Amino acid sequence: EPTLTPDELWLVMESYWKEKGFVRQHLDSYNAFIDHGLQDV
Repeated sequence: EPTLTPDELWLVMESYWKEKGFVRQHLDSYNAFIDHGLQDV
């Protein structure tokens, strides 16, 4: 079978950055500080 191509793998990786953004590390971790950060101190 024509295994995939080097062209269908573009479309899989294209959906990775239009679902979740590029600034993930700041935004996602800070979101947990508002929910579960303040109550534990």
